Amino acid sequence: PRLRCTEVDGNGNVIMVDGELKKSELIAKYGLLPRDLRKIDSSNLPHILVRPSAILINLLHLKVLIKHDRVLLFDVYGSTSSYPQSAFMYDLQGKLQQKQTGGANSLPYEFRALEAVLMSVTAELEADFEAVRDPVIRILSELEDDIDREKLRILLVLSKRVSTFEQKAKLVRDAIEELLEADDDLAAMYLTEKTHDLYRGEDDHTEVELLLESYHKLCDEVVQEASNLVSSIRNTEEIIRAILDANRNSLMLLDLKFSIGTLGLAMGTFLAGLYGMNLENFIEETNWGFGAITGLSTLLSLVVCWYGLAKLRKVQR
Amino acid sequence: PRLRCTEVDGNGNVIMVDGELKKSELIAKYGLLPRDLRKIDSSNLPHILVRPSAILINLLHLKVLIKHDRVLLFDVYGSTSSYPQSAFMYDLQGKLQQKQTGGANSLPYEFRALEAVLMSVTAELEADFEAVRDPVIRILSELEDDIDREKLRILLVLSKRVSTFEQKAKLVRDAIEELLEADDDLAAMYLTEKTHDLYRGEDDHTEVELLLESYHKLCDEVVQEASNLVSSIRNTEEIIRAILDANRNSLMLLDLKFSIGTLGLAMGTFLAGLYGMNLENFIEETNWGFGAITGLSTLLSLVVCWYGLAKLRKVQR
Amino acid sequence: PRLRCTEVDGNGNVIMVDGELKKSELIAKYGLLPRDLRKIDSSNLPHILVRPSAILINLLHLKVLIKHDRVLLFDVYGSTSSYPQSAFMYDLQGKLQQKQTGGANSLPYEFRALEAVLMSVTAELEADFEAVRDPVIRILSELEDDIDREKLRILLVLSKRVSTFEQKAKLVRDAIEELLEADDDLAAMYLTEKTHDLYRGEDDHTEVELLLESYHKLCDEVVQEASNLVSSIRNTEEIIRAILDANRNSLMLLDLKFSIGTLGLAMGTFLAGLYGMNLENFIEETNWGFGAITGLSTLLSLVVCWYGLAKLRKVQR
Amino acid sequence: PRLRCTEVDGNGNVIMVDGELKKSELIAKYGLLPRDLRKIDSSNLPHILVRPSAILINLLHLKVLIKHDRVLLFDVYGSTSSYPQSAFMYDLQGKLQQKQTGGANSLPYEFRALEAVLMSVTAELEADFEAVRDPVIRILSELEDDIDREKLRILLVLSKRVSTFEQKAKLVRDAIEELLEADDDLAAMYLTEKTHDLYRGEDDHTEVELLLESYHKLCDEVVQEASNLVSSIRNTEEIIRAILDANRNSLMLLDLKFSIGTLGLAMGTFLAGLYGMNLENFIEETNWGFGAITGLSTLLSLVVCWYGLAKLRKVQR
Amino acid sequence: PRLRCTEVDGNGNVIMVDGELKKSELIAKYGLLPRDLRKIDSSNLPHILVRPSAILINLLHLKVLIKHDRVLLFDVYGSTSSYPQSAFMYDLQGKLQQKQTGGANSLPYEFRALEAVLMSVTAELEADFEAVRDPVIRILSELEDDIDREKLRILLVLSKRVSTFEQKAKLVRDAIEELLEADDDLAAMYLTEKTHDLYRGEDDHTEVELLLESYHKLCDEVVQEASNLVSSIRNTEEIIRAILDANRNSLMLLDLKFSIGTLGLAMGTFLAGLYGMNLENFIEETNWGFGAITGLSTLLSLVVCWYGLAKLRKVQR
Ligand SMILES: [Mg+2]
Ligand SMILES: [Mg+2]
Ligand SMILES: [Mg+2]
Ligand SMILES: [Mg+2]
Ligand SMILES: [Mg+2]
Ligand SMILES: [Mg+2]
Ligand SMILES: [Mg+2]
Ligand SMILES: [Mg+2]
Ligand SMILES: [Mg+2]
Ligand SMILES: [Mg+2]
Ligand SMILES: [Mg+2]
Ligand SMILES: [Mg+2]
Ligand SMILES: [Mg+2]
Ligand SMILES: [Mg+2]
Ligand SMILES: [Mg+2]
Ligand SMILES: [Mg+2]
Ligand SMILES: [Mg+2]
Ligand SMILES: [Mg+2]
Ligand SMILES: [Mg+2]
Ligand SMILES: [Mg+2]
Ligand SMILES: [Mg+2]
Ligand SMILES: [Mg+2]
Ligand SMILES: [Mg+2]
Ligand SMILES: [Mg+2]
Repeated sequence: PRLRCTEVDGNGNVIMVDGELKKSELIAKYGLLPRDLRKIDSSNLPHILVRPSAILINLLHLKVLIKHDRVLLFDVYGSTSSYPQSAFMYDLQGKLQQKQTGGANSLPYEFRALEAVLMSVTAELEADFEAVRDPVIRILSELEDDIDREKLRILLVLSKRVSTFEQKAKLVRDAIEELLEADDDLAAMYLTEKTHDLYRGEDDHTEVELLLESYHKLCDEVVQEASNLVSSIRNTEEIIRAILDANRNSLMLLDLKFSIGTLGLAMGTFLAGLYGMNLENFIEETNWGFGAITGLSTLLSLVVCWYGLAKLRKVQR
Repeated sequence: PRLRCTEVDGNGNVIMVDGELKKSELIAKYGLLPRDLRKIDSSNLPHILVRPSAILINLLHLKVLIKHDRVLLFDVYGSTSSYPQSAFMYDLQGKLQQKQTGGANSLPYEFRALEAVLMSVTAELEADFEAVRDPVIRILSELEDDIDREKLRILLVLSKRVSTFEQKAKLVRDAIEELLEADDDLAAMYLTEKTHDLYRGEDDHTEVELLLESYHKLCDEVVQEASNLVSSIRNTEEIIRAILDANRNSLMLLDLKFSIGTLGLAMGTFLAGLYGMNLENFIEETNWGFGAITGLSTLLSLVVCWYGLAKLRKVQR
Repeated sequence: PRLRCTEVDGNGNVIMVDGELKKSELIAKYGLLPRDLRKIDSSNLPHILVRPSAILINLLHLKVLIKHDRVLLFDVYGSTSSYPQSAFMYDLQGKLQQKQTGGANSLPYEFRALEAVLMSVTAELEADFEAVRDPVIRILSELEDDIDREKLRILLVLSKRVSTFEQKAKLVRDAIEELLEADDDLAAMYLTEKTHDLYRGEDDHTEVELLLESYHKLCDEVVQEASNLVSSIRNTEEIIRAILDANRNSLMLLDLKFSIGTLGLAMGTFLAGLYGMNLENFIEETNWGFGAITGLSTLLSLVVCWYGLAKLRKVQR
Repeated sequence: PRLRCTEVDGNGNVIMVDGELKKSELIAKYGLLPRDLRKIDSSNLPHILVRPSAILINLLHLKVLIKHDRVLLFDVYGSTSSYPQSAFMYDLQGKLQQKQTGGANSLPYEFRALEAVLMSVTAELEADFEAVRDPVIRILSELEDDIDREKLRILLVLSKRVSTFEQKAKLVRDAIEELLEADDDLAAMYLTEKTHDLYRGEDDHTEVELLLESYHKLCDEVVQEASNLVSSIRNTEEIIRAILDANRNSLMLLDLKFSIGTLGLAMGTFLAGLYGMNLENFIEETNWGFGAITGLSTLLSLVVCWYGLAKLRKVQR
Repeated sequence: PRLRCTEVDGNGNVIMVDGELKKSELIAKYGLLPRDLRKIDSSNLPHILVRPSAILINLLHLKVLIKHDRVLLFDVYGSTSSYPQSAFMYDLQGKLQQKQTGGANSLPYEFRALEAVLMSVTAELEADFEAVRDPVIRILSELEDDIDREKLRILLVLSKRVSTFEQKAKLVRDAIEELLEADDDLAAMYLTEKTHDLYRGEDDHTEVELLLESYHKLCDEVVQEASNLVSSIRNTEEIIRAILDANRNSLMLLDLKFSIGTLGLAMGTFLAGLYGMNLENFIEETNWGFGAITGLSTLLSLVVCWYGLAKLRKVQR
């Protein structure tokens, strides 16, 4: 029933750092509906909701409520502001307290807040992609030559992480594109003009459209890069899978030569041991039996080995 | 020709728990068509049908007919109300008998019933996902290190279940989105106003659209989670498939050393048994033949083993 | 140039069972075009064509021409009516000869014929799915435990059949959806009103739309069931493919123990046969050489076997 | 700068067979643009372009320019008319020189030319599919039982050809559908009426739409057939891939029995050769040592073989 | 804060080759927005942006700003103009300084610049495809017969390159199609007319649409060619993967014959060595024991080899 909240007024000055806010006041004086509170509490789906007097943004690490005179950043009650959140808060305060008075390119409060939010989200996405891209190239280069046991596990660890990052980037891009495809939602975001009884209409929304298209393309570029990386990983895996079976056949063929050699040696040993029996061979007292038998055994071994090698060469041809 | 029916009147009071209803009365006094009855009897396709005076909802475990003054929950004649059905009935009764009189955020009878129906469906989907997600992480962690025989069967059992749950969630999300994409269907659901000769029109349907979008996003989140889980399972399977062939080559290479050792031993044994024949060797009575022959056999075995090992190292290089 | 035709007049009475019809009369007095005849002769693509005074339906086993006062069922000249065709004809005759006069839910001749056609097509699709689904579960259950040679062939026979049935169901669903997406085609199917100089218009087509949506959903359900079955088959195949390689490694590892045993036996036999040569061993007349040599050979065999087993355990670790 | 051209005037009479035409006259007196000439020279992408006074068709083997009073068929300067081109020219001449005067179903010059072009393209596509379909069934039937070396190469040759034909058919179907999806392009093809200061408008294009839909469906049917064939090929490949590993395990298991037999024989031979040493065995002069030792060796061989077989049966269980 | 810039005035004369330009002047006097500068600095996503008074093009190697009287080509500050950039600049200068005065087919300054830009991009894409296509056919032809170790690595190197080129071509085609799908963007590109207080409107954009469609189709053709090449590579890989396992079984079966031969030789050697023991055989002094024992051993070896071969033939059947 409580949330940690940081509040900024219309002058860009922080009046609350890590205060506690009851979700009842959100319905009371912020134009929200009772059914939207459960989206604020716990939701990992990036989205942008346009209300008659407020804008709700849930993008990765940012949960923001933007009005024409106030900005709220909320999160779980028990927590502390992270470094990206502090950097975003500093940038938003600096951009809001500019108090500039330009000409044609002047932007209101809510658009200046949305621009900072989108820039922070895009910067975080780019940083995450740069942090995740580095090990993949190294492990692919290491797997180019040899295939070990632990490198496959490293590739397994990296592939799912890359796929999850690509899915998150696609979700953010689709969340932006969904808002980019509604004319009434684009027209209803002019909160400053609605406070002066001025309504824009569903056909004059150039500024917000131009603001959103740039970040849409920025997210699309990272999505394409992640898709290319995934395709490269898939190709490398599909090639090494066949490389394994290609290099196994070398050992499979090498074993047969040793098998043929053992067969020839056994064939020679059979005839060598035939004459070792305690029987009558009729040539025991001769002076030529030993050399003749040795030569016959050697010739038989050689011819059987040659026949085996010839048959192997014919088969493998 | 009979169905089990639970009835709630316009005051939120239950007047029938598990009564029997003939399908003829549905056509008689509920604004249904004769061809829709077969959808009520047996259908596993989630859908929402908008009639001039009634709304038909078939979502998983809920078969509901909603009017401006009555609510019916129907199912097969021979059955009993389940725990989710009883919880949904209790929640619907509690929300209907509130008798609240709000301001701008007041909702009619049919919208209050539809909100409870959608909340029950989303809660059941979330519970099913939480129940199905747990074993997958454990079996993936167990398969990270070693690959057994039964763990693959467990993964087979879990994968099809996860895919079926993802398909069911996608079907529910698409059923909601189909209703979200029709302006006339959205405009025709204002049943309370049509009883006072007041018609809304195809351009003023803000309340029902805002009601439906939240549950659409709630279903989309679970769909994305299931898709991520399926992708992780696929990556793990594709990696272990190559891990098997990677670890087989170690034994394939280890066998060749034993083969070379056996070949060397056979080569030595051939010469050892050559001198065991009952023939004339001319060095039987000498005092140096035994050691010389033993040394020659040992040297031949050693050199053939060394040549085999060198050839194996050259091949595997 | 001839077709087998069955004709039903406006009163639901059959006047021709298996007559012969020349395709020229179709252009002469049925409002067809010369280029459509080739679709009637031989075409396996389900479609529905709307003409200014006729409707042409080609759905699986039905080739029907529907007018406001006549119904034709045509097929190849040399053939006989099948059992599904006879059942469809009986149902159509029974529904047409009802001569009922209802109130708000009264339907004209062409709509009553189209409803029967769609019901017959959906019933045949459901029967085909029920006939094709049964063997798949049994063969998957049989393949859950053991993988034989003929069961894989049975799975091969069943998979292509299931895929073809799913493709046919998707084609029928898309053929229905194509007609459901044209306002002018929906408006031009009111053939009865066009005979009284009454034209409906592209914005009042509630009856035919409601009639078609039910059968569209009926086909979609069978499509989803077939898709689920295909996914289950794919998962089972992808799991058994890895099960094979998982169970091969057991025999691959078991062979090495026998190899080590043979190596140890050969090592022992070498020393056993070294002392069998007809040379001077200097310990032939002693009373301790035999036992000493036997013990040395046994110890050498045991230690080499132990070293081989230890190396195998270290490698497989 | 030159093309081979065949010209037909408005009366259906050929005045040029294989003449030479400079591409400058196409811009001069045919309503083409300078940037379109490069599409006429060399392009393998089927397309239909609608000009204010001409129609350009590039479909497979046909490069045609159609006007309200003239038809041109062009190709590379150095070439000769093929048999399909000659058949198309004969059919077009025969259809143009009919000089028929019908009633409601009368078609102008350009529509009569387009109908012949589309019929020729569809006939050629059907002939190509019929020529490519035949060997696939035979090779699949041959691979159903046994898997050889050359049959896999034949399947490799056929699969890419089938995929390329399917891609070409899909490209033709998409080229037709692109023209079918533009109202202004459909309205601008009434070249005959534009010569009498009569303009049709983007809402009256029934004739050309009905003409194009038939050939669109004709191409879609062949696309579906090719897709079914590709799916069957994929299923057959995925099944034989597992059949190979299924039948390898039989030989893998059969080798172990021979290994156990060799181990038992070696175990027996070790004890047989232990008593062959030239040492003192103390039972040389007895009349029972020979049979006892033979029986002991045989029993040891039998028991070790039995233990090996039992262990193998336990492992394979 | 600086970029390398080449400038061309309205007469087609170059006044700056490799000058330095500060990005502030782009906002000052070129109609750009402060948020677009980061797209000019570093972006690999091809896009076309339409401004009220300028057009920004980022296509591969071209970063161009087009106005009604000036053309800028910009890139990183530290760099030099490449050969494609110089060729594009020469072609653009030649086309701009034509000073032609045509009739109906006259084009303004910005359209003449855009045509040259698109022609250069298409020519570079075609050249890249022609350079990348050649090695693939050769390596596929080499892999058709035999499968080596390095050829698989070459295929791995080529496959990812082909996929990346296909992705780049698809990105360029989609970038063109995105501009082709906006009526307001097409209408706002008439910069010359807007300088004379003449506005076109969202319904008269024939010239630019016809200009863009040709290059859209040109890119689509290369996309289709790349897709066909990728499909061929995938089919070849999937076939050689099974070819490997098909040819392994030949050696697997050949090893068993040698195993059976060794088993038979061992069986014969066992009986040959049984009679070599120093025991009483009772047939030592006979004149028939030697031949009888030799024949018995040979017959036993032959019968066991025959039984093994018969069992192998029965198993492999
Ligand atoms: Mg993952
Ligand atoms: Mg807009
Ligand atoms: Mg825009
Ligand atoms: Mg890629
Ligand atoms: Mg021996
Ligand atoms: Mg499943
Ligand atoms: Mg709306
Ligand atoms: Mg909305
Ligand atoms: Mg994912
Ligand atoms: Mg051996
Ligand atoms: Mg199939
Ligand atoms: Mg409608
Ligand atoms: Mg509807
Ligand atoms: Mg499924
Ligand atoms: Mg191919
Ligand atoms: Mg139309
Ligand atoms: Mg139509
Ligand atoms: Mg299929
Ligand atoms: Mg001896
Ligand atoms: Mg002796
Ligand atoms: Mg790649
Ligand atoms: Mg247009
Ligand atoms: Mg156009
Ligand atoms: Mg292809």
